[PDB]
Amino acid sequence: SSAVQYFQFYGYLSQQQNMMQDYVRTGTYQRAILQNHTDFKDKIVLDVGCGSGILSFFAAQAGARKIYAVEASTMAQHAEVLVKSNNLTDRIVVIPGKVEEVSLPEQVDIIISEPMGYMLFNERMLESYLHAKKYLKPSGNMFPTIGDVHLAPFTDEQLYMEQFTKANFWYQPSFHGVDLSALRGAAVDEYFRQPVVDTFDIRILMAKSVKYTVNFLEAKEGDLHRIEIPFKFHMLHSGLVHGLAFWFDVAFIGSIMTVWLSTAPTEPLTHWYQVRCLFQSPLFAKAGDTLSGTCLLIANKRQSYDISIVAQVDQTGSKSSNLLDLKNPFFRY
Amino acid sequence: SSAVQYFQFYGYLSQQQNMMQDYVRTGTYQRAILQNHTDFKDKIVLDVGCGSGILSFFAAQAGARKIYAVEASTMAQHAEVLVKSNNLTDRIVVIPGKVEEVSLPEQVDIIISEPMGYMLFNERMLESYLHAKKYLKPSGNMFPTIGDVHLAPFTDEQLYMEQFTKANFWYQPSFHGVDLSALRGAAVDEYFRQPVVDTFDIRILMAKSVKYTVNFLEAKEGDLHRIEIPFKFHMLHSGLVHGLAFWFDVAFIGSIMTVWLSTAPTEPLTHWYQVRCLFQSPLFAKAGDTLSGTCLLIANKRQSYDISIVAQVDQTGSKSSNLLDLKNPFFRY
Ligand SMILES: Nc1ncnc2c1ncn2[C@@H]1O[C@H](CSCCNC(=O)NCc2ccccc2)[C@@H](O)[C@H]1O
Ligand SMILES: Nc1ncnc2c1ncn2[C@@H]1O[C@H](CSCCNC(=O)NCc2ccccc2)[C@@H](O)[C@H]1O
Ligand code: NA
Ligand code: NA
Repeated sequence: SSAVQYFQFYGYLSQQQNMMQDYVRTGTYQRAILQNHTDFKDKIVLDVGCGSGILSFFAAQAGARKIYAVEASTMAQHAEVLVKSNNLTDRIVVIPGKVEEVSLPEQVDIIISEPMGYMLFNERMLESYLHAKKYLKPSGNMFPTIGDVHLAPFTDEQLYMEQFTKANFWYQPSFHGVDLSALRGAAVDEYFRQPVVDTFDIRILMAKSVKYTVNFLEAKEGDLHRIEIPFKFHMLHSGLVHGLAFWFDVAFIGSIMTVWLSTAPTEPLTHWYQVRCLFQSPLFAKAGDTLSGTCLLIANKRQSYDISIVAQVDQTGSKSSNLLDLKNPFFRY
Repeated sequence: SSAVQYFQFYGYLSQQQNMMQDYVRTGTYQRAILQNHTDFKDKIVLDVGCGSGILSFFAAQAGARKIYAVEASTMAQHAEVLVKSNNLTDRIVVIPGKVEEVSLPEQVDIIISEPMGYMLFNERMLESYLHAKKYLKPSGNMFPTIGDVHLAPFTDEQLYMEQFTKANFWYQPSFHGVDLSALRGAAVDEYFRQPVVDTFDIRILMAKSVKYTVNFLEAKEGDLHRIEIPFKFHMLHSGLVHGLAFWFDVAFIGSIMTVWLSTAPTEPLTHWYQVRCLFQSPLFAKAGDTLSGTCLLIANKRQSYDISIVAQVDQTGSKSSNLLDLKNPFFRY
């Protein structure tokens, strides 16, 4: 049912336009494909979830002999219009349907896609990307090739305090003759369980990031159902740790060069922004302390993830945790 | 599946808070119940879709002997907390579940609810409100008692022109080596099929409104599957008619007085705003002409309506039409 809502959403030209207006996303994919044009020239390509078809056009710009553009939403009909209007019906073949269900007439040299969501994994499309390797020749490549999830402890009492302010409605002991205040705790708890999608000043980061790498050439679809990221941070700053900040990079590892698409808060902003998950209660750390714990991502039936975080300051034993739902993010930007 | 998404959405305190922050909505419901307190005192009440429970508290404020508060979402657990904290467990009974499936131990004197969506009918909750009359005594009442949908022709070339501007991305004949322009027509057509939720200056209205009344005491659940609203407008202004504007009123017809909740653009703004549906092409009308046609609402499987509009200027024969999806509104406010 969540899957019906997902494909309906991506069938709108307005949504495809929104994503295509991210100039870092467009420019980095085009650079990755075209700087590596020798990897595409005279090759067979699969574009998984082609949307508008623009990655298939970039593969054609690089001289690919045949591109299969697979799309499950009504967007497949719009991609076919662009293939005809750009005079590329000899080299781009649009296949309507799910990459899990369609028939390709041949194996491919390289798979291209944009399957990344918030915190890399949101919307679970990387599972369809990995599934598509059933069509990849043993010698074949995938663009993107690897994904790096970064997480770092942050300090931000303004974000922490806002969770209480947003619930101010429920604090009212006398609203049209009703005491609402018994729900203040539940309302604040609900806000704390929303991952925060926005950007921030890099100075809120209190330690160098921990990196978790997924190699898309090696990973199996089932690997992404449960993602466990242990961490030990070497604290560089003293203050309250309010939670963990997340971002991701992908690398396109070509024969000619490796091209990175970074969503780090040190890099130009993208439509992925960054994601912050609060602890239920902040932890005091001094520079030189270690903050250890685990971030566990469990895939759910709403095409998203439940996020379990636990952290302790090793030197004091101070600990906190949270359980968040990436289906219900707070868009704070 | 749409129904799962619907009940998940209303289970969040953040959504209930959003609705409860509409001071016209809160104040008008409280006034309707309490000015008519003699209708509630010592009576049995059913609150359909109680959310936070606040209408059940208003019924208790009016001296109701017993209130059954029915709620299908996880909000039922929060309403029960408020009933306990307000010391009303003797008079308010929270029943978790769908009003279509639960067991009430007795018939009720009056049904109260807030079942109204955009354009009155959006989200299809009025069908559950009417269903609940299986529990109403023959002598019983419903608050609200009637609903009036208003529609009027409007002139607004800024809104019409925006539909083209919003698609400017697809006009590009050279975007990273791709001609996008063959999709400009499809993108503009998609924007025209989105009902526009916003408010506007009353001077864009070119005729007195046509009123379509639903009497909730008489209406059957099945009546709302297909709603056909013929119209003939007596044009008061000369210019291009770009579409139809919609709003609604509900009346609470008590023994002591009738209280109105109006979402008209002459009245203080509410969270319902107003809704505008463009024609595919504008119609020139002069003052004294008549604009005739039909607005047809067909309920769909996404808890919303397909909106078919047809209109002609009687004096010229100029005609236009559109088919819109109220599931995909443009929030322009
Ligand atoms: N199992 C599946 N089988 C088939 N289609 C599936 C499956 N899972 C998801 N989908 C579709 O995947 C799309 C993700 S959104 C468009 C991304 N591609 C895009 O913008 N390409 C152009 C571009 C330009 C520049 C830079 C990057 C990308 C949607 O249309 C889904 O309907
Ligand atoms: N078949 C159904 N059975 C049971 N519950 C159902 C069904 N269909 C929908 N629902 C629920 O109905 C609510 C609509 S939103 C809350 C409206 N009530 C509210 O604010 N009351 C307080 C208030 C205060 C002031 C002014 C007006 C109202 C949701 O919680 C749904 O989950
Ligand atoms: Na807590
Ligand atoms: Na048209």
